[PDB]
Amino acid sequence: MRVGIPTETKNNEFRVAITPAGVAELTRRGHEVLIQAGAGEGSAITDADFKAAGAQLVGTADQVWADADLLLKVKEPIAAEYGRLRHGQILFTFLHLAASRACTDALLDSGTTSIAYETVQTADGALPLLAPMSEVAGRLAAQVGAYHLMRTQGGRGVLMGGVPGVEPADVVVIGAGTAGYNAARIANGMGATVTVLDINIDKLRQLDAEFCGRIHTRYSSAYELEGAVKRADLVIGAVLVPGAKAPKLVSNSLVAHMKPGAVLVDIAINQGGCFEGSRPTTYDHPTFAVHDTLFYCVANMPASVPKTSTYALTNATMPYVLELADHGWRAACRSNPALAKGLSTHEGALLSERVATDLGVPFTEPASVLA
Amino acid sequence: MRVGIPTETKNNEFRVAITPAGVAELTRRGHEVLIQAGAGEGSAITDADFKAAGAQLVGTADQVWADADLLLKVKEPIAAEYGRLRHGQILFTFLHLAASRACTDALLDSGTTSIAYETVQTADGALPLLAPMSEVAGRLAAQVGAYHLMRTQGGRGVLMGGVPGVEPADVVVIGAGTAGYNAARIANGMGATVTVLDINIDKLRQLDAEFCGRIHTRYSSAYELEGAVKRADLVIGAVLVPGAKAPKLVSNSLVAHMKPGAVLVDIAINQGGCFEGSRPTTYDHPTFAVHDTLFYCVANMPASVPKTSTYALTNATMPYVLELADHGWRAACRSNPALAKGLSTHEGALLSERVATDLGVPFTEPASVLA
Amino acid sequence: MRVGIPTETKNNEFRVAITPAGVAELTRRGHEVLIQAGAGEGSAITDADFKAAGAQLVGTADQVWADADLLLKVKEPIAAEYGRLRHGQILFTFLHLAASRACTDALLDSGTTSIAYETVQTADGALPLLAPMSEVAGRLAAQVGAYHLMRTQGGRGVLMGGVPGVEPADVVVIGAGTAGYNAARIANGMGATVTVLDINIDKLRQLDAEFCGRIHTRYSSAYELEGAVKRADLVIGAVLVPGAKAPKLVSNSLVAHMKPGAVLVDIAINQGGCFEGSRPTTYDHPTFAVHDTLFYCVANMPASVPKTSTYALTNATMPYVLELADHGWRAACRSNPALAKGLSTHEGALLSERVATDLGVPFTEPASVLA
Amino acid sequence: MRVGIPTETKNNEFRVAITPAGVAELTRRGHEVLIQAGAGEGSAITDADFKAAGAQLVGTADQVWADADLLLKVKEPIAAEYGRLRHGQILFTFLHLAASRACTDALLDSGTTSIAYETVQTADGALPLLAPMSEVAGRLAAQVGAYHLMRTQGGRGVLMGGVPGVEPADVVVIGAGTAGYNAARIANGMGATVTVLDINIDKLRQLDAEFCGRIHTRYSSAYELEGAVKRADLVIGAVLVPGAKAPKLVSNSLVAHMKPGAVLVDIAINQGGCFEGSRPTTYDHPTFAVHDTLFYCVANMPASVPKTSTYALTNATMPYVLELADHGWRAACRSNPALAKGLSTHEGALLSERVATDLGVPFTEPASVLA
Ligand SMILES: NC(=O)C1=CN([C@@H]2O[C@H](COP(=O)(O)OP(=O)(O)OC[C@H]3O[C@@H](n4cnc5c(N)ncnc54)[C@H](O)[C@@H]3O)[C@@H](O)[C@H]2O)C=CC1
Ligand SMILES: NC(=O)C1=CN([C@@H]2O[C@H](COP(=O)(O)OP(=O)(O)OC[C@H]3O[C@@H](n4cnc5c(N)ncnc54)[C@H](O)[C@@H]3O)[C@@H](O)[C@H]2O)C=CC1
Ligand SMILES: NC(=O)C1=CN([C@@H]2O[C@H](COP(=O)(O)OP(=O)(O)OC[C@H]3O[C@@H](n4cnc5c(N)ncnc54)[C@H](O)[C@@H]3O)[C@@H](O)[C@H]2O)C=CC1
Ligand SMILES: NC(=O)C1=CN([C@@H]2O[C@H](COP(=O)(O)OP(=O)(O)OC[C@H]3O[C@@H](n4cnc5c(N)ncnc54)[C@H](O)[C@@H]3O)[C@@H](O)[C@H]2O)C=CC1
Repeated sequence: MRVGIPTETKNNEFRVAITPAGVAELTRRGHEVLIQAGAGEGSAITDADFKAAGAQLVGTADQVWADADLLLKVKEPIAAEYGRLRHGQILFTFLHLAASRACTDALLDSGTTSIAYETVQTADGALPLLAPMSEVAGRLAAQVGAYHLMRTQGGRGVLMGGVPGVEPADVVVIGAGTAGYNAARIANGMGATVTVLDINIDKLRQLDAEFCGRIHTRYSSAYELEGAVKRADLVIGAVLVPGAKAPKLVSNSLVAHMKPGAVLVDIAINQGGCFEGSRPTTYDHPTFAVHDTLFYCVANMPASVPKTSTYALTNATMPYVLELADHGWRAACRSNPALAKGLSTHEGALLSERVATDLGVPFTEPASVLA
Repeated sequence: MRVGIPTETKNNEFRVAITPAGVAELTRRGHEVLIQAGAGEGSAITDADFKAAGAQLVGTADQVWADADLLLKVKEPIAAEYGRLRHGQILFTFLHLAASRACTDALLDSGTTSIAYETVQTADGALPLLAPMSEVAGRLAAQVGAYHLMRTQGGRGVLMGGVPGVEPADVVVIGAGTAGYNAARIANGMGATVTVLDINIDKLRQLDAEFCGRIHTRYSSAYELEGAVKRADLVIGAVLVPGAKAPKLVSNSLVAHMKPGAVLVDIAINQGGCFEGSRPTTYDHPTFAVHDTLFYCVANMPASVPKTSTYALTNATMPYVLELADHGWRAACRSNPALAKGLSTHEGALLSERVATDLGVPFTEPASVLA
Repeated sequence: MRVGIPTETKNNEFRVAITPAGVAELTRRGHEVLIQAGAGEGSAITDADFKAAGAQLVGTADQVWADADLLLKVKEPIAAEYGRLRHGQILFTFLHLAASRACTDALLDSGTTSIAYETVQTADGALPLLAPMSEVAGRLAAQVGAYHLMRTQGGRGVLMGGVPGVEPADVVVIGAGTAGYNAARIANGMGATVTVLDINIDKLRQLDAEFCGRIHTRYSSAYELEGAVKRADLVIGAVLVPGAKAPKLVSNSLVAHMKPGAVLVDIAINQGGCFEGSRPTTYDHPTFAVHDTLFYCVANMPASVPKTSTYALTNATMPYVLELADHGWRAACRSNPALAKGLSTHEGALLSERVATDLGVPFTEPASVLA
Repeated sequence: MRVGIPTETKNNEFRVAITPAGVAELTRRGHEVLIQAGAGEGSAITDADFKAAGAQLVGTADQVWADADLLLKVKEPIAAEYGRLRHGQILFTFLHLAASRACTDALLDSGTTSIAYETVQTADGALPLLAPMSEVAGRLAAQVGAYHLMRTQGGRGVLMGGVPGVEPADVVVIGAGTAGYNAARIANGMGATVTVLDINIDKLRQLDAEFCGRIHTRYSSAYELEGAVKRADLVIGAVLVPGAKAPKLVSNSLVAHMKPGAVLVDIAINQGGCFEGSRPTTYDHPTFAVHDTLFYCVANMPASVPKTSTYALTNATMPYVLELADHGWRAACRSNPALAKGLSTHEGALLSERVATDLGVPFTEPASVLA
């Protein structure tokens, strides 16, 4: 089949959905790869590098979309991409539908087959394609939090790890999953006092073991959450129920009680945000004021470190890309229950139950379109 | 005596040279404290907080300078402050004269007694007043380096500590002193691969012990330095001979061989900078391009975290402030050889030998004006 | 000469001032060793073990004191021992005179040569004979603090290191010296949140390095001390100016603001105690209430672990014992400036300056009785 | 339904089975909560705090028992509570029936529905309601062991972590589960030399990884066990087969070979004890001599740190409490196989197989009374 990779068009989205090695593996298996010129330049993969690997370098975005049977993107389609979505085409990318009705509508109306990176889930309930992006996001969250805590950035003017004799930043991380563990670890590495909350005690028990008590763990009860946030120089929001709109855990009213110049980073923004006052920002304009605090809500965080994130992503996605290309979406999903869990849309039907309940929209069973 | 503390006027300089507790201790010992209104507002010390402690809150900068017997600043005097410097007044602040002729000339022409925070040196050769600022600078260097390595900041687009399976940033720190140790430690905390160079093997042996080999140490030979730099995603410049103009260790020619998008942070900028292509920058305009790299050269780095740095600084300086105010500069310097080593100017005479050799200007013996 | 070691008679004092190996080394050098029967039974050194090594096992305490030229004790003489002190005898033991007038008076009236373990001081200002006892005391402080924080002991009923999800004990250690470093280290080992204060920034910088920021360090300003204490579940008092009465750093008024059931351990009790409400307690009756808190003030803490402390002590003291016995106090002190600094009393003369100022009693120069 | 929480009456039992937040969540779901006055005072939850949350504060224990449909306790019923057990009432608490026939008899004769915290078991075989109590018990075991090792407590008089130059305590932990891992970790934190034995090599492999070899691991063969114990200053007994009477692993005969003053802490005492010579003690009288050793056998260890343990417990139990209250025991157990595994007694029938074999008493299948 034809596998197409367009240039990413989201704000400051420098990643790409495939690397030369993946292009070379596709063409070894007798597949046709088409790639928009420049598509990899943000990740420092040239058109030449792609050409060498076996790719057909095309001049226009509209051509890739129209030709490609399997389409590989990093981010969700945006407004100007809605007109590109076809029928009988397989879209494989991050989707975050629970967070956007306007996007979900487009995939349904065009009737395209779509599977979502972020809902591919292995038997043990782990999400192996979101994982490395959560990894990148958690780590960015800490340094980005550190940076915006500088007075010069409008923030409070506390240094992350203090210096001997002078107290370090107080960091609160909500969620002990991949993103939250990774944020806590970097922030702790910067010398910050870190507290992680979660409703899953096992997650905290893991964190208690790994850092031998150096990262504080609190059960995410209303009482403990409120107290932590009221105290925090920096709050990082990192919760998730797989493929569901984030719950609202930090109210605007709570934010009014916070230290002036506190920074809040809502990693969960891509799935709705878990702060009441969050709204999607972009790398160009990353922050906005709420009360006396600074909010940071970039939905494509990994985008600023494409050398790292492009390879982190594609290391994980390729085995799944190969199976789609080799066997087609129906057979691939039939042979892989983890791939199947990612099925989002097919011919005007929404195949995720969770996303159907969050949007208030008709759900149809996945196993029903797999026979 | 009268002890005056003006508002800082350097770019984004949010620090102050005294805190309430210091004001309170001065007034217990029967001293008169005068403070420019707003002088502490950047460090979140109100005029009221200062009032409460025993300070006379004055409306203008020109009055403090004119009244104050002992004058306490954080940074060196700048152009618009040159007209404030008097005779028979003691100036106590960061000076960095080896790096500025125009500043040094002003102190000599005004005929003012000046001691420099950064050349106060104990018996073991440590600089206990520079120390905490080096601590803050080192730690800022790492996070600031992390931030500017993001593609969105023009940098290379590598994440500091990578993510599992994908290589972390390569960080090279030149100098194993206070700043460099602290830079290495935060950088290493962020998951970066860190290499520290120094011409003092002892310093590296300390670093090798503390992190049990996790921070790489290389003897700063021409060979090892050039190889480290050529390989680095981020170079942090942190060298010092006490009170002397920095040596030029990284040539512009070397920088041309570096990875495009590499960031270079010259902590040593305040003492001339140890990169050949360095020039003083500010928090407003922190970075300039040199070849295909990005340079960061802020001479007052600690300014962005006054909540941390103001207290770090004043924790250290007060015991010395008290001795100056209690006994006057001549007796204080006679009783404290560590205070003495800070003597810079008195009545048109330059009293530091090193600063005299770096500027090519007449040196006069300190012990000669102390009798 | 004759070297005598009495049984310790202080409350629960299970230590002894010599071990078999030390007895054996004394007798090799042609010295006569006399030891009160049972003197080592608390440290599990039998009369037989002592016999075997070369000691004359004597039946009574009064005989040892009367015969012995050099007398080796662990603790200071107590009331019933005051009648034992002779002229021309060298007493070598812990003294803590700055804290007891009635003890100091006894040494002056008896006219005895006395050197104090705890004021023997090397060139770098370290106290190598107090050191290991501070080590034992610091480590005891943490576990003893842990134990008395249990509700069943009257304390607050918080567990030292919490458990995942639930906050650990908040421990505040005042002083970053030997005792305080060791207290902080064990406490932190137990999972407690530890904060160390000190007026010597260097000491905190060492602590910040060693535990890589995991033990919090605060500069011991009035502001920071009061805030730490008000917050602490357990405060450990560990300050010292060599051989001087402890300064009073925690007032009774402050203690009234503390969490009910907080425990306070004043390691410094032996030198006066650094808590205002402290008074010497014993192992039998270790704790008294002050306000809604519980105080622990045992002046001979190491006594409860003689198997550890006896050898810790004697490991350190022997080289000094040998020099005393070999050359006599006058020649030994002339050849060792570190031994010299321990001189306390000789023939009715108080030879420590600091102890003279704390007691308000006539001081006489050490070097004057060494010629 | 009515959910009742009596005051705990066991020796020094300061915990409570519910906290305000849990009371508030129950009353939100339309349930009636009754709480014996004073029931929470040991955990510092006032009657007022409970009232505010929505609880009906009742004066007497007999009323709660009689009214409550779901009854929440921390510990097992004791002699004076046997007369309180009703029919058609759900008891939810720690039970430890394999260890007490007299208790098991009462639940059977009264015919009460009972589920046990300690046998609630998730699919992966983990016991999530015992877990946090094992956590608390392990950590207490180490400090309690440290304390009783002091000479003054009758113990051997070795300090846990020694001091430089002098050997630390030798600690042997039998069982690498939750309690044993937590004991080893605290003891290691105190500087003790720790050895953990287990018949499950994976458990030891986990411990070998976490502490990177610093905690010694030995396969719990007869040979290795004997040798460790013979050498130990402190032995902590921490084994378990879920809901079964502990195996006897340390014979009285072995104890005769041990160092005099050695302390043995049998955490497993609540399930019979794994030391041959153990017998239930209480916080009032915690220890008894066996041979030349000191045994410590408190069955309600977590009781002395109720601030920690009450919240540790209820954090875990509440989700299960809510399900019982919402749906009743039959439906709740039907929807939750982990809840179901806790079923102990119903209408005169013993529903645990393990407890039936240990007691030698008729077992009846759980699934049989769930239809
Ligand atoms: N902005 C960006 O560029 C990126 C955002 N993300 C987002 O980060 C979020 C976290 O992702 P992961 O860490 O992989 O998920 P995860 O499942 O690894 O972690 C989420 C954790 O939050 C906890 N949690 C759920 N509900 C909670 C509540 N009410 N209170 C407290 N804790 C709660 C869960 O127990 C879970 O462990 C996701 O929403 C993901 O979409 C991920 C990558 C990049
Ligand atoms: N930008 C800012 O805001 C601040 C800048 N600084 C600057 O940071 C610099 C370093 O300060 P500290 O770490 O306190 O000094 P330090 O003395 O602690 O460390 C400097 C180290 O550089 C080493 N060094 C000297 N010559 C060298 C050579 N040719 N090659 C390799 N290594 C060499 C020395 O051996 C020494 O260990 C100073 O120039 C200081 O003024 C300090 C504080 C703030
Ligand atoms: N109860 C017992 O059985 C024992 C008690 N001790 C006592 O422990 C105390 C501490 O001993 P070490 O740790 O060896 O002394 P050290 O000299 O190692 O440490 C004392 C520390 O307290 C600091 N300090 C002094 N004044 C201060 C102030 N105003 N505020 C804050 N910090 C201040 C010093 O800078 C020093 O670092 C001594 O009084 C000693 O006699 C020692 C052994 C046993
Ligand atoms: N006294 C108190 O207050 C408390 C007592 N406990 C008791 O602590 C005990 C341990 O509990 P957990 O650590 O949660 O159980 P666990 O299952 O986490 O740990 C027990 C470990 O012992 C090992 N083991 C079993 N048989 C063995 C044998 N013959 N030789 C060597 N190792 C063996 C198992 O492999 C298991 O890993 C339980 O009996 C529990 O009831 C728990 C909490 C409080």
